[PDB]
Parts: sequence; structure tokens; C-alpha cells
Amino acid sequence: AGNLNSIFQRSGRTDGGDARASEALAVFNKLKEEAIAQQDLHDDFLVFRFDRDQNRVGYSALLVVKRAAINGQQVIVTRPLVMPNDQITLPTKKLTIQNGMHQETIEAEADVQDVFTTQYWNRICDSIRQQTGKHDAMVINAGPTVIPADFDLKDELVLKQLLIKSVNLCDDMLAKRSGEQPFSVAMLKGTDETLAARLNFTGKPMHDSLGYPIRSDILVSLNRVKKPGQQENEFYEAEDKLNQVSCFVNLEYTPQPQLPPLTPAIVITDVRQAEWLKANTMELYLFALSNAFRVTANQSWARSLLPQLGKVKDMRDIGAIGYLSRLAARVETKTETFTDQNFAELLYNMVRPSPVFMSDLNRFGDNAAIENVFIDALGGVNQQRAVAAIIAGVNNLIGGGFEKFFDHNTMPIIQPYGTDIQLGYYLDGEGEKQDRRDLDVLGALNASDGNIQEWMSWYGTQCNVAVHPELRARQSKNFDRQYLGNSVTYTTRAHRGIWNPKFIEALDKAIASVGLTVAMDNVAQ
Amino acid sequence: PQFGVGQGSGFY
Amino acid sequence: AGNLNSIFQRSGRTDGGDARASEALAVFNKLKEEAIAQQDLHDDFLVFRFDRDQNRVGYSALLVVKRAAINGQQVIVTRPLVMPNDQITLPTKKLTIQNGMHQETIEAEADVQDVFTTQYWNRICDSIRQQTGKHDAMVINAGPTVIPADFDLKDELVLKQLLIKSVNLCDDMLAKRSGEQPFSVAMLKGTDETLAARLNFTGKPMHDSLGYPIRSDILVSLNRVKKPGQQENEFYEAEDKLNQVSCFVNLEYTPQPQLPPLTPAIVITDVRQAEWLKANTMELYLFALSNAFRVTANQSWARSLLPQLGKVKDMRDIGAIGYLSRLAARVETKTETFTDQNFAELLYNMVRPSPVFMSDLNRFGDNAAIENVFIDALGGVNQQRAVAAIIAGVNNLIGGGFEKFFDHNTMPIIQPYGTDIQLGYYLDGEGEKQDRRDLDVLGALNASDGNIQEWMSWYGTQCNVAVHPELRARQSKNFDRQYLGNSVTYTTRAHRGIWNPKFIEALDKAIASVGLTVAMDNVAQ
Amino acid sequence: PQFGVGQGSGFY
Repeated sequence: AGNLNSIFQRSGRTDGGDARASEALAVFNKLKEEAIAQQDLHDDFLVFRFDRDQNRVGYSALLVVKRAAINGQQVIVTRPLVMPNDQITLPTKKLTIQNGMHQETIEAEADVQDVFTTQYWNRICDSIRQQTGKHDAMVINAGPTVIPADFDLKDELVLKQLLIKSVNLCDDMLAKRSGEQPFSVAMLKGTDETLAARLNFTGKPMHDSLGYPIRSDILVSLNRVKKPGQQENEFYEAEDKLNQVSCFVNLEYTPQPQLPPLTPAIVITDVRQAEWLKANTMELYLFALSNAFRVTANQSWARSLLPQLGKVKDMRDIGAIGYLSRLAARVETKTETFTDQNFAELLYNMVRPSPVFMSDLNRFGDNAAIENVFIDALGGVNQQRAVAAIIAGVNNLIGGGFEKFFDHNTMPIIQPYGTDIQLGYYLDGEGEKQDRRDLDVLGALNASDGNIQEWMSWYGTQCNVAVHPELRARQSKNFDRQYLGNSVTYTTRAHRGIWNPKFIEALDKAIASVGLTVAMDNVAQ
Repeated sequence: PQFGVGQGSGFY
Repeated sequence: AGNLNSIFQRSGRTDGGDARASEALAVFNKLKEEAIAQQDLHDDFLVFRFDRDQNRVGYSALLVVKRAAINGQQVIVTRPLVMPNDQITLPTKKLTIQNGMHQETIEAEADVQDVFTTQYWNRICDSIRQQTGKHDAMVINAGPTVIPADFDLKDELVLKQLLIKSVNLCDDMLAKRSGEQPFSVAMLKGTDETLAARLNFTGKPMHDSLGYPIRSDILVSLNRVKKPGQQENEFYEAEDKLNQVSCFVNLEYTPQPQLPPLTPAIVITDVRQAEWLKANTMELYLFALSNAFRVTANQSWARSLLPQLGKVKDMRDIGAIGYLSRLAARVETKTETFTDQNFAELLYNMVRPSPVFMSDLNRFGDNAAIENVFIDALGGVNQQRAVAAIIAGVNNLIGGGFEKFFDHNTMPIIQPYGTDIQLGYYLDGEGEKQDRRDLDVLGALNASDGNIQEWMSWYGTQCNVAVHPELRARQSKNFDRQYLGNSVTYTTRAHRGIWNPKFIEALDKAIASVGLTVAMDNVAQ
Repeated sequence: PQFGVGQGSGFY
């Protein structure tokens, strides 16, 4: 039946494609042409519609496609843009859950993680070959992403930017397949140049390529490598930035058989190079990750936990920590008698001194071509290859020697966190988009106003991973409706993992050990 | 508990 | 854990056994001794208690055990008597039913069919060896039966009779293992002796070894082989009977792509030898089965369908047949205008002329040692052996030649009917026990008073065997509560199968062909 | 649909 595609597709063309993939193709072709007209985009490539009608996927997508022949092989790099359609329902999957002696099945919709199967990709490749004529071409996966059903398609600015970013990545991957030279400390280490860095206690969120908010408590900014006394580059003005890492810190309530009860879980939510640089490679990513390490290694992250004193509406007010402590009460942090010293004491008794470094990993994110190696490095059939790629990336940064710090085959680079991440946003009182991750441990304690039993039910939902994830997802959504509100939109899900402490030691020390010295701007607190 | 792998490329 | 039985049982004795197996052992030992005292029973054997505590069964039982060494092998024949205990619940089995895309599990109690597993039997054998000392003995299965929880244990008469019948069978099986001579037509065919037979339109039920009613519309009585003019055996008085077969006829509503809609389903419910004969063997059984064939082959079974004219309470009144016919109404059979001719016409239009012969098969019945070969002959791992035993039994009756009528390897002796049989009884208006099988096709039509939709729901329940039997059993029980009443007791379940028309041809013709002529008593209607 | 077999004897 599915093998009749061999007859169905032999000749001719048809009238088809869903309403969103149709509209999306039309706007993306318009944007391509305007970008060429303004000379922002080069006219060396093609945009294609992938149909659920003409070919074998549940979800249609547009394909950002670039090509070159590399050493005789035709190579195509594709960055799919999934187009979910609110009016189209793909048949659901049966989730059978063996609840001890009780067996029950939950049916559920396929998300981009379930949709982007290995065959989904292979079908994308085949269609491109039909559309490009390159039937013997190899196709590079730049990472599928999704442009969600919900918003109006008239945002030409964002859509233009999506094409720009997607072609950037396509050029990188053709280049890196072509053998292009890597990013390294040697390029930064001018004989007359040094690095410096600071922690930004932002007070604001940051936004992905489609404009959705990303939680961050601290933005780590690594300054441009340079030195006073160097030749000024004519009449210029520039931001002195090299890269940045977005992160936040939760306070996880963790077991112990003497440590205090909460863990300073430092979570990377995003990794970006400064906007003036176009390329996106593993070496650039890996180098930037050292920015999160310094958050607790040299500086002190705990300043981010200070309550917004004077602000009534602080949903994550530290005062909530008193509900997990022996007080079983909110600390009065509204008062003129609440001091910096009292804050430090709450933490002395409640929060552990040893930082833990972890990060999100998203196969469908803005950095998916790279996120995918870090995800496969967690485990599975190609873990060894993904790990080899990552250690090679750091060695490219330092000129070898990562191996002088530890054995990557005894110490895999990233461990699973188990509980995965539901992403989404909610609207605040003025209708702005805010990250749903705000109901973190302090957030949830204030949301239940001290009802510890309600908190613990939620907390167990977010921690006990012997419970099938569908059951956990349903309870997590039930809790958002009661505590966050009904104005909640869900977005593409993501993985989380723990960076191996030895990977971290080797990355940070190896860079410092080759002389790429970085000064702290916050010289003392 | 298990890790699925999609069709990644370039690095392998 | 279960292998610790190897330590648990090494030495000593314990205080144990359930209250019913305890009481049952005490009464059965009393009965053994009285039977010896009255000289009815020979003192050559043992009675044993099988415990659910001391050994590996869900249900305790008493064991009727006899032994002899046969050609050097120690042989024990056992007839288990299961003792269900209303106060003891055995953990239930999970019945997972795949209802298309819907999976649901029903938990249910193990019945004697589920309980008497191959290992149940092997455990019975091992305990007997511990109790008899015959550790190298082979044990013959005389067929387990059950003595239900419900009634009071003070019925010494029935219990004595159960021991008597069970030891009879044990002696037969030791004999038949010993090579004892078979029953045959040659033993009946005196040079001066002939057979004769009649159909009894009873107006009453017949009762099993525990006193429960068995449905029968017609009792076929085969008269003792003899002739006037033979020497009279002193001053004697005897019933001139050899054997009998109990049967009933339903009217099944069957499909057709010209035949009338109902099938004359002739069902054997019991097979008995005359009470003066003690042995129970396959040849005796097989010979008696010819009694049912003659019901339609020589005589006419349809007389059993006559309504009990003048009796208001006839739950199976033929008038109901008008609900399945084009009349969609009850035939007025209460009236002085209802005639024999009108009856025949109802049947001419409603009931097919070609009889179908089938029988019940019960592994736990009074004839279980034999029922078991006829059941295994239906199909399964030992079907070929069971069939070989059955054809040998008929050849023993006739001196060979069954094979001159048909190939038993092309025509298996009994086919499955698919829908199995729920057995039980209900109480009538005076509190007497009546067979639940009374709500047959005519019965059910009167019970719903012509509501064909209610009838068809029930009828489909009893015919569509793509439906898991648990679902069917639940609906069958729901229908008895609404239509039969709540005074319904369920008893041991049974199989049904169809006797191959060629088996029947060969049995009847082979006996007649060797000269064992039988006269019909009902020479004309 | 299938036929289970218990531990019958004597005839086999």
C-alpha cells in the first residue's frame, strides 16, 4: 500500500499541500526575494515545500536548502521548518503504561520529537532530491525546528531572520564538511589581548528566534578579547563582547542519609556568540560554556536569589524558602527589618555550598545542529561518536591536551537528569509572555501559599521518574492551570543533563593553561 | 531510561 | 521459594487442612467403614486428604485411591474429589481481552477447569506417593470431580454412593491397564437373543451422582438383549434394560445464503449403563451412544416439541416459535382450536428435516475418565491418541471393520461446537432444582414475551464466539437474573462438540452389520 | 479456539 508510492509518484504533478505549508511557502519565497533585493542574502540556493500529501510525514515543513559539491560528493544541508496546523490532527500514538498489576493506555498527539523519526528525515532527504535533481546527494541535518501553529504569519521580520539564521548554519555545515579551520584560543590570544567577564543580574527575559521568552536569572557576558594601548580601528563604535551564556539557578529539595537541604542547580538555558560573528560551530559553543562555570567558580551566583525588596509581586521571593526549612513559614521579607545578613543566614541553613552544572539540550532549538551532538553524547547507539566529536571540539580550542585532565571513556561528557522539560510560556497581568519555568521551587511554594502537601505533590511529580512521563506531564499541566493560570501556551519540549565535573575541569583549566587569561570584572562583591 | 537517536550528521 | 518445599517436607507432620477437607475426610472415612461393615465395600484400599497447606494446589480434595502391581509396575488409580470452600478465596487470574484497539483485563476465580492443571495432577500424584509409600508408582487419572461448597455434608447416602462409584471406576481402570477383555456385540448376540428400543417422553429430569438435575427431553431406553422361549432364570424379577442415553433437542436459529430457519440440535447430556452392570468402559459408552442416533434415524424426535396443552406454565411452549417465524407472534396454543396438524405446520415452516448429533463433554463429570478421551479427541497435542483409542473401542465392539466405513484421520471423531456450556440449576415455585438449560431458544422467546431485540441480544451472546467467553459468561448470568430469577446456582462447566456424521454412520451400521439387530418398539407413530 | 490437555491416562 505504502509501496505504491513507487507508482503514485512516477509522473506528473498534483494540486495539494495544507493551508499553512502553502502560506508559509508563499511568505518564505517573498522574503527570500526581498533579502536578495536588499543585498542581505546571496542568491545561491533554494526554498522547498515538503508536503504531507505528496510524501511520507505527519507534519509538513518548509526546507531551507543549500548545496555544494565537496571533493566530488554532492552535499546538501537542510534545516526543516515544521508547520503544525491547528486544523489537522495526526492519529495519536498508544502509550501503554504498566502500572504494576494495572495496565492502562493513554492516547496522545505526536510532538516534534515523536514526528521527527529517523524515517521522517530520510523522507525529507528523498523529497529534496526529487526537487533539486541531486538524486545521488548526501544530506546534512542542520536540525529541524518548528514554527508553531498559534501566531499570525504576517511577521515578515522574524521570518526573514529565520531564513538568515538557517542559511548561516547551512553554510557552516557545508564548510565544516569541507574541512574549514576551527575556532581556537590562539585566534583570541593576541600577544597584546586579554579577556574579562561579568555576571548580569538582568531583571528581564531573553528571546529565541521566534520571539518566545527563555528563563535566565544571570546572563554571563564574556568581554571581547583586547587591551588598552592597541591600535584603534579607525572611527568605530562597537560593543566589547565575544559571547554569552544564559542560565538560572533553582533550589532543588534533595535527599541526604552535614549538608543543608537545597541544591544550587545551575542550569544553562542558552548559549550565544556575539551578534557580530556569523558562524555557529562546536568550538564556539564549547568555549562559551566556560562562562557558566565561572558563575560559581570565581563569582557568587547567590546574589540572584535576593528577593526583589519593595516589590509586592515577587512570585519567587526567597521568603518562601522558610516553608521547606524548619520554620514552616514564609520569612518576612516585606519588612524594613529584613537584611542582607538575614538573607545570608537563610541560605547558610538551607542551600548547599557545592554548585552543580547542568544544561538544557534541545534537538529542535535554535542551536539544534549542535544540541544534537550533546544529546547523543548522553547515551544510545552513537554515544561514543558524539563524545568523540565533543572532545575533539575542545582539543581544537586548546591545541590538544583535554585528555591530560581526564578519561572521557570513564567519564562520559553529559549525564541524563531523567525528569525532562516541558517548555511554554504564560501571560502576565499586562499580557506579556513569560517563561512557565517561573514555578520553580520558590515559585511553587509561594503559589500554594505554604501548603506543603500541595507543593510536595507537585515536587514529586517533577522528581520521581519511575512514573511514566505522560502521567507526570498531565499533572504538571493540571498544576499550571491551578497555580500559573489558564493563559498558558505550551511549546517544544527539551532534555536536560548534567555536565561531567571532569569535563568542566578540563575545559576551564585547559583554556587557562594555554594562557587565555580572563579577568573578573566583579573583582570583589 | 533509554536514549533514542535521530538522523544527526556532519559530526558522524 | 517454592523449591523450599524440598526442606519444608523433609521430616515430621503438621496441624493443618481446611475446615471442609477436614470434615470431608472424617465423613468419608466413616462411610468407608460402614460400607465394609455392611459388606457392600471390599477392604482392599485407602482414602487420603490432599491439603492446600501441606502441598501445591489451590483447592483441597479427597482422594479415592486403589492400587495393584501390574506386570511388575506399581499402579495406582485415583479419583479426586475437590472440596471448594466458600470461606477461602484463591487469588484470581487476569483475563486480558484485546477488544480491537481497547485492552481491558477482567480478574476471575479459578474454576475446577482452571484449577486442575497438569501440575495440579502431578502434585496429587506426589502426595499420594508420600501417603502410600509407593514412591515409584504410576498414577492413573480416573477423572477429578467436585463436591461443591454449597450443601450440608450430612448426606451420608450420597457420599457412600460417591465412594462406591469412584472405587468401581478405579477397579475398571486397573483392570483395563491389566489387559481385561472388552465389551462387545458378541457378548450380547446370543444365538437366541435380540435387542429392542424405545423413546421415553419423560415429563421429568434425571440426577447426577450428587443429586443435581440434568436436562433431558427424551430418554432413550435400550432393552435387554433376550428372546421369548429362552430358559427363565429361576424365580427372578428384573428390568429388561441394557443401557440408556439422555438427550434433548433445541431449535437453533441458524444462517442460510430452501431450508426453514431452525436446527434440530440433538444433544446428548448423559450416557448410562443399566444399574445391574458395575463396569464403566469405553466400549460400553460407545455402544450406548447408538441409542441417541436412533432418536431421529428410525423414530421421530419432534414429538418432544409438543406443547403441554392444558398446562399454563409451559416455559418452552412451542407457541414461541411464532416469534422467529414470519408471524412475529406467539401461536395460540392455549386454545381448543390448536391441533396436531397446526403443530406439524409450524415445524414444516420453521424446523429443518436433517438432524444434527452433538453431545456434552465434561472432564469433571460422573464419566470423566472416559469424557476426557472424547474431549482430547476434539483437538490438541494428543488428539491423535485420543482418536486412536476411540476407534479401537468401537472395533472392540464389532470385531474390527469401523475403518470400512470411513477414514478417522480425514474425519476426526468430534468437532468443537465453540460456544461452551454454563451449567447450573434454578429453583422453581415449589423450591425444586431445575436445569438452567431450560432457557433454550423457545424458553428465551417466552421469557422476553416476544421482545425479539432482547432475545437476539441473548441469542448472539450464545452464538458469537469471537467474543471472549468471559464477556459472554457475564451477559449469560445477567440474562438469568432477569429472565430465570435470582434463585440460580451455578455448577461445573462443560464442553460441547459435534459427532462426525461418518463416526455415527460407522458405529450404527457396523453394529447392525455384524447382526446385533435392534427392533423399534414404537413400530409406527 | 485452542484445546488444552490435562493429564489423562490409561488410554495413553
